[PDB]
Amino acid sequence: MAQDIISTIGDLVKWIIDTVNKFTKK
Repeated sequence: MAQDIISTIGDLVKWIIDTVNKFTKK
């Protein structure tokens, strides 16, 4: 549960939030 939610949110940080910053470098 908590390690699977930390792993899932670190995967969204790595894929979705770093891709939102590949656009939003600025």
